Amino acid sequence: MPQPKTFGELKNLPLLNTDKPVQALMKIADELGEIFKFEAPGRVTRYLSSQRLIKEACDESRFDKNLSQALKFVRDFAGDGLFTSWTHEKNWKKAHNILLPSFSQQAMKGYHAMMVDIAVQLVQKWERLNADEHIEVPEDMTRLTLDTIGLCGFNYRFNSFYRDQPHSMVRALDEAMENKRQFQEDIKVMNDLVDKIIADRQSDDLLTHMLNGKDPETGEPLDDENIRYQIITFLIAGHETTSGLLSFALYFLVKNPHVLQKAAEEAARVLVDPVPSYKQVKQLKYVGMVLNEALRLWPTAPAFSLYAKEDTVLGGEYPLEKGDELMVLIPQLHRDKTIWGDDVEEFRPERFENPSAIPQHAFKPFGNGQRACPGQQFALHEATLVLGMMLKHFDFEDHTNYELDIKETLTLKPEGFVVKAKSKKIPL
Amino acid sequence: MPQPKTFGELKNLPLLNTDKPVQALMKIADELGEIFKFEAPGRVTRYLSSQRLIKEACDESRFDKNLSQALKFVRDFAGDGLFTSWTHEKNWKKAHNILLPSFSQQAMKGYHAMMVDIAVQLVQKWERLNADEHIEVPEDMTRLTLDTIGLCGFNYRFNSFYRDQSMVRALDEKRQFQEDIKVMNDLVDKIIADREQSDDLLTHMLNGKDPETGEPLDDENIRYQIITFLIAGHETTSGLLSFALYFLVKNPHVLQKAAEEAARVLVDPVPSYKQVKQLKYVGMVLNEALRLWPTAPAFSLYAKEDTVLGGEYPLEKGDELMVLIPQLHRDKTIWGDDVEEFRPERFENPSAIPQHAFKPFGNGQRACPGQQFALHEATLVLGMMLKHFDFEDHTNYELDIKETLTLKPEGFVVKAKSKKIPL
Amino acid sequence: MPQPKTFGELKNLPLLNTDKPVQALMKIADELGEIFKFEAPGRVTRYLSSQRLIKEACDESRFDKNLSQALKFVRDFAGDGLFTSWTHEKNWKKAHNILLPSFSQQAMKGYHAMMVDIAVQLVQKWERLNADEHIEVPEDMTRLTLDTIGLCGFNYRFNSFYRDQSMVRALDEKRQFQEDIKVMNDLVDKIIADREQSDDLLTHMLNGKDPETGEPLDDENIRYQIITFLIAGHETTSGLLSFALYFLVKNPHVLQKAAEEAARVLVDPVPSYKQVKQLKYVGMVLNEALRLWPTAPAFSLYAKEDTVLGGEYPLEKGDELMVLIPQLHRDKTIWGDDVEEFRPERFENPSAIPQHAFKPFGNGQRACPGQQFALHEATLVLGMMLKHFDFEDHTNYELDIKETLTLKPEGFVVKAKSKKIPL
Amino acid sequence: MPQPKTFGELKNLPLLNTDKPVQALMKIADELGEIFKFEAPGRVTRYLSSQRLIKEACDESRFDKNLSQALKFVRDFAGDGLFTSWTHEKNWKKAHNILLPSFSQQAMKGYHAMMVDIAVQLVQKWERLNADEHIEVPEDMTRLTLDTIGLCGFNYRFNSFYRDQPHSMVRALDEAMENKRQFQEDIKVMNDLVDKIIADRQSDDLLTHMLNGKDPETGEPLDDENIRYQIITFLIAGHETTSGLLSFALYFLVKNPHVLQKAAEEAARVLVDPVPSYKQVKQLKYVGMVLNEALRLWPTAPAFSLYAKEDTVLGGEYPLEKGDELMVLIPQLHRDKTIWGDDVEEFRPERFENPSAIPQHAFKPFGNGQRACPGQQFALHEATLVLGMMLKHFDFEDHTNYELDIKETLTLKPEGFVVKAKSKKIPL
Ligand code: HEM
Ligand code: HEM
Ligand code: HEM
Ligand code: HEM
Repeated sequence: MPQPKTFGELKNLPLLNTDKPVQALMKIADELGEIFKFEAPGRVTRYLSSQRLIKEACDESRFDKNLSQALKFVRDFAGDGLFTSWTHEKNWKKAHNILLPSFSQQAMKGYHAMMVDIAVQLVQKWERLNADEHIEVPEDMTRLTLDTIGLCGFNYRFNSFYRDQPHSMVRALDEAMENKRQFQEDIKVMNDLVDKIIADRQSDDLLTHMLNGKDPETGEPLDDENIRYQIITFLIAGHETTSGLLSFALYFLVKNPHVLQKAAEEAARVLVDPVPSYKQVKQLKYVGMVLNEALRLWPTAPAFSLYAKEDTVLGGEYPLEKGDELMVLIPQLHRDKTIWGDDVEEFRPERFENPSAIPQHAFKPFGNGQRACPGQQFALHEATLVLGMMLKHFDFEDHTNYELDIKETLTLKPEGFVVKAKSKKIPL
Repeated sequence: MPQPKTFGELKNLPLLNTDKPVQALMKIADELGEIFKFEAPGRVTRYLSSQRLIKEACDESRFDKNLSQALKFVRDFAGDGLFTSWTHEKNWKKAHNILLPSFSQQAMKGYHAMMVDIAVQLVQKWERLNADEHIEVPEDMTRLTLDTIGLCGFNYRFNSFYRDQSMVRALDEKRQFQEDIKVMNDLVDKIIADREQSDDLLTHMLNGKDPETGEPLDDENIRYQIITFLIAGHETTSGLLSFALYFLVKNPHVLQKAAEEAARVLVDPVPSYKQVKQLKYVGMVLNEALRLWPTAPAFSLYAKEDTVLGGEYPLEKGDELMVLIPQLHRDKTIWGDDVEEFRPERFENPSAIPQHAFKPFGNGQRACPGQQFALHEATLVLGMMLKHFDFEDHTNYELDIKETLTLKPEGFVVKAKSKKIPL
Repeated sequence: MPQPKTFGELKNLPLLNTDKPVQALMKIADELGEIFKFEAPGRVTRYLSSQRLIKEACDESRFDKNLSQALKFVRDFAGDGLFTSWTHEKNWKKAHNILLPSFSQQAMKGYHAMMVDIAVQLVQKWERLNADEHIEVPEDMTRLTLDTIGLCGFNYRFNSFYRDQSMVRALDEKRQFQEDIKVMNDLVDKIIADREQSDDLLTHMLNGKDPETGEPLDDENIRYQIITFLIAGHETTSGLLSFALYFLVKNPHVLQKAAEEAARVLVDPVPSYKQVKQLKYVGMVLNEALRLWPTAPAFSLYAKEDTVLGGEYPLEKGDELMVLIPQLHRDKTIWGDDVEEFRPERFENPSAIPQHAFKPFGNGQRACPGQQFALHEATLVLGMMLKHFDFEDHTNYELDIKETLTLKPEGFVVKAKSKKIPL
Repeated sequence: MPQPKTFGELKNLPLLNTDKPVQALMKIADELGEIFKFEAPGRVTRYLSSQRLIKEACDESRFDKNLSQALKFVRDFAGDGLFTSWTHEKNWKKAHNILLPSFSQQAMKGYHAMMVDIAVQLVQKWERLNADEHIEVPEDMTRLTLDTIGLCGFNYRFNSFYRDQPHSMVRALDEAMENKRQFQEDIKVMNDLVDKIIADRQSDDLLTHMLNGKDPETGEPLDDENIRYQIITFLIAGHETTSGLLSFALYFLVKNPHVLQKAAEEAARVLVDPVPSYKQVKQLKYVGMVLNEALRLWPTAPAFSLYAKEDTVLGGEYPLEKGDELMVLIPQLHRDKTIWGDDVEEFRPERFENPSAIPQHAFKPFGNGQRACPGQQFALHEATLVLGMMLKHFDFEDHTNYELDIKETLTLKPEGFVVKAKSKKIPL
């Protein structure tokens, strides 16, 4: 089995002593192919890149979600919330069942108004810029997605558009990625706030399903503690990933003017009213295609981890023992030439025009099976709404001829991406 | 709404009583513009010609595929195959899901060797001609496309190049009709039953389960699909290669540029898969031929709900539209004034073309699943043709377009002078 | 002439070496009465506190505006703008004539829509606060007044409500000083040049000719004026709204009467121009806040010729006076004994107030040209604030007045409970 | 173009068959707005009320002074004096140039002593009234302004304070506004007197500049005939208007006690000496403001007339032909809500505290351009002196709660206005 360069008894570990580890891993996958071994002192895992192998790995009878080293550390503040629990922990399935209805079409129609509230603040911010001011794209996308999950999820206003300096969580994430005292202080700040939000609470949100909801299976509700973990979890899982998507999407649009014009024409033809309706967002088919293609190239939660439930042979060549770990490297999956063609690096939303044409397990920016993203429709609805509005209301210019530079935390975002927006002066 | 001349109680119907109805309709569209009412007794439709209205018609939340009068009559032998089924029929979505990945640009790798088998038969036929002899172009292209689907579709050899000449008899229209259906069914069902693995669509159909329902196609629907492959993707592809060759002979600087690409790219005795992907200019030539004469030149839609077309024309749920593709492809606000000229360079960058402006393969989920297959076949064959011969428009052919459910240049003949490059 | 305590060769100067000089001076005025000599090395002035002497000081044939020590130092960045120019400078009278009609109560009709834009931003900020959260009052009023002049003054958006936080750095005082001046000039001169018509003061400046000289302002003086608008009429107006809100929370029957007017008058989702003109009681509240804490609390004068003040105090040509406005506004022979009470009803009829008794906007031709602007803005915003929220003095705030060249209640915080009335 | 009610072939003419025609016209302007057409048999004119249109009308390149019907008739006794001549008549410009110096600061300082002479007689008259006697305000103001122009202008004492019955001119004016024989007799009386005053004449007056003055332009003096017309003209133009102003001003003061007290305090603080000095009068800023505000509401020469010099379009909507007439209705101009605010009817001298705030052409109680009042500084100086003295020496009481009733001749005055004066016993 292929294996990248080693560092004495550190084995491969220093390979990840970089700002950009997922990107380093993508480059190792390009030289070594569909599978390689990665050793650190005291652990091994295998990185998977081809649809052929990833599809077997997605077989829930053979493999289950693993918590990677990263996630194990995140668990210090995310506890047994959905993202950082084991499938077999009682609280995974309980919360999974309680939370599914929170992502129901009925509920999505409920959130639409609050999504529009934050989307409007974003569009007003940009209308109000002076001539030759520019926009800090990920910084503004982050303000939006944080406010949106704050408001839709627990009726709480972060008021990000009213601030330069933010509301701890990002400092907790970086440490996981004196240090002890800070970390503890950060966990505490997150906890009191959230626990205070919980204690204090009649609203159209995720916190409500959690307060008034019983798991049909066990008949038990979530206790207040798992509730806070769930709240912490929405903010870590369902905000920066969405932010990155919108930033990558705008980037690809400004780099591909013909794609921009198709999406813009769609937004003008479809978004006929001063504010978008739920139904109008569902009509933005091409914008949806742009977002999927952005996700294909730069899936913003770019890896997930698995363990073998039993001894098993992968692909008919690589035997695994019970407990062995696998990592799915999503961006390499999404660049599998045998699936997508040889032009995998080009940005072509029309790959998704006829979606049944995409083979099973070839496109996985939202994970797999019962452990896949529950926030998928929410995130796509938000992103489609916001992008539609952006393209309806402004022309965009890549005034610096920005060079793609991708910052890695748990998630991916293009750092320093800036554009200028020229208002079409269409009333909001 | 504009409307062409009427015939008392027959309304507009006698206008379609002609050998060339799509061409009649293009001419009407020239006179009346982007939209006209067409009325017949019992029924009404609206013909659309501008990108401006057609782009709304292509909105899948507002419009869905309709089976035209012609398609309703093809359904007697094509059944609930993909071409002649309604989107809401359970078998549409099942066959769609099962069949669609096996038509990827990537799936062509498995069909490539078989396409080459027939393409080599075509080239040899032409090398073996004596000096005064000429090529009957659509007759030989139909030989090729038919054998190519037979072979790629179900590992069956029509052996059209060993022959001069019942399915075609059926497309015409009421008792011989029953017997025509009979031969196709006996033939196709025997094959299905006879069938062990091949590199064909039938293999994939038998081994195929729909992700949604978890069901396979039943043997009968599978029969309908094979019939449909031939009805849908042999004559259209044949027409395309024939139109393409016509335009090339009529535009010798264009022919010379395509022949140069062919010679520069097709360096091996037979073309590889990657080499075909590299015939950029030949691809542009084919797209331009499709712009001017899309070989399935119309498709029908119905309004899913009450809606308004272009801010002007109210339609009610169930109201019909016909997209007149050759007129759309002549829309001057999209293409510029020179719409009648053959200029492959319009496709220098295919992504420069506006959404819903170029639609020779129809629309959305009801678009042609065989698009990449047809283009891979046409590019390979046309590449080989340009590599191996020079062509002469020896009669100075006068374009005459015959209409069935598809379009082809009837009587188009050429001479080929072999360049003597071996296979 | 009475005179406060001296410090050897430093005379009275060390008395001003304090965070709160105007407040120090009020306290001195309490001890010494209507007039005192204030001496520093090299210079002398006389501080006036009674309406009886101030009314003679306001006689324009006998006294003219003087640039104080503080204003002489502001002139390094404010230049020959209106605030920091001598009356006899050609540019004073030119700018005065050009600018003054564009500040009519009537000219506010054109600024009204822009004032509402910022006022709506203020209200939304507050509606969007979570339940335990509080408002930093002078910080938010400064956000509002600054953005309002930016927008009404030069169609420029400071976007202060999208921010937490170099001009203010300059008012403080000698090398960073040069760079502070630099940013303001680059910024303002670019705008002037960039500039097509807007509803702003800059438009009027560019199109404006002085009736007397027939001249326009030059681009540089125009730069000085824009700078001056912000130095003169953002902090004073900010201080006013903040003091007004302080007094309202400290006097809940007064707040309730103002809130009742607001609710009765502001019947539409946003206020119209006429409706603001109709907030009589809110206007009275603002005037009473200005009586107690006039936010530009002093102005300086010099004797145009030898003259005698109040039959007692000979002054020579060029001798200086300072009008201590908060003391004048506490003159018991004009106002009665209750001068420390907040009573808007003193302004039931503003014309009942004796000439030169109430002077928060200075005097004669050198008075504040932005008076109606400031009051229109303050009345509109305070009307909206009272319409949309109840206010709670949640810390039982202890008035602490910070002094720059203007006065504001530092650290003043409140909670707002939304009344849930839509915009 | 709006037009008030008609009377058959009399058109609008009977509208002016009233004692109070300017006031009738003001009420028509309130219903019809900034411009209306007024037809009489054989003539048309357009009445103007808004600052917007009046400012164009004041453009001397487009419009020149017209003699209205009234002025044409007055011309029967005022001849080609300044007030009733055409701009292009040789004698207008000649006399205009000769007379300008007669209104020079140097000359105004000259007149001050004679103004004080008559002002003193006015104040003595009132000191000498018995308890509970009252004052006939316009009758006394008229006695003052006639004596003042008599004495300052041509060293002639009308001695109005020594009489009940007056010194013909008013009978000549009324007729213009057996009849023939009287009119002729009146013209004659005015003429002999004046011509006698001229023949008979070493003095500090207007008659002197006229006798010893040459027009710098033509080098010609005024002949004795135009001199008499000029003398007649000072008495018709610069006496009743000034009288009306002082009467309106006192009226507004007694109706607005807070304004009275401000003006009175100013008069006591400023007029420190037994008789006012020239410089002290110039210091009466608030009294000046009171007079301007009186003039704003009730301009005592309330209309002037113009003709279009060439075809021209007024305001971009009303085309005019050469010779077309306009009337400026000054009191309506002065009530233009778009200029002054909605409280235009209130008496607020502080409108004038910061005079540069008044827009161009919004305030025109002294006419326009080269045809504006030359007696403006004289009239304001006189009125300011007299009002200051009145407010210095007496308290005033509106003992009858007088109801405003405005008599119209060429000019406006409040008829029957009476007050009681209580002496402050301050030595004169
Ligand atoms: C485009 C934006 C998003 C992307 C690309 C994304 C991607 C993913 C992926 C790949 C996983 C699987 C992780 C693993 O296997 O270890 C996941 C899980 C999860 N995500 Fe999302 N996500 C997005 C938005 C959201 C949003 C908006 C929410 C909340 C509303 C959310 C909440 C969650 C939760 C709770 C889990 C854990 C699910 C479970 O195991 O029960 N995500 N996400
Ligand atoms: C140049 C060649 C071709 C052209 C111009 C063409 C054109 C089209 C058009 C316009 C439609 C939409 C019809 C409608 O909306 O009613 C369609 C559908 C279809 N075509 Fe093609 N076609 C071509 C080649 C092929 C080939 C090679 C195959 C199969 C091997 C094929 C199979 C089909 C099928 C099954 C449908 C129905 C799809 C569905 O509705 O699910 N076609 N074609
Ligand atoms: C409540 C708010 C305000 C207060 C209390 C205030 C107070 C004053 C005072 C006391 C002066 C006279 C200074 C002196 O004699 O040295 C003055 C002058 C001035 N103010 Fe205001 N002001 C206010 C608002 C404004 C606004 C909104 C503007 C402009 C938009 C403005 C522009 C000016 C200017 C340019 C001068 C100098 C005028 C000259 O001398 O020609 N002020 N102000
Ligand atoms: C407040 C009192 C006065 C008012 C309101 C007043 C008003 C006016 C007005 C409006 C005109 C222009 C008439 C027109 O355009 O047809 C005028 C002209 C004239 N006035 Fe005055 N006036 C006053 C006092 C005086 C006095 C005191 C004198 C003499 C000393 C005087 C002498 C004249 C003369 C000679 C003209 C004609 C000027 C010319 O066209 O050359 N007026 N007056």
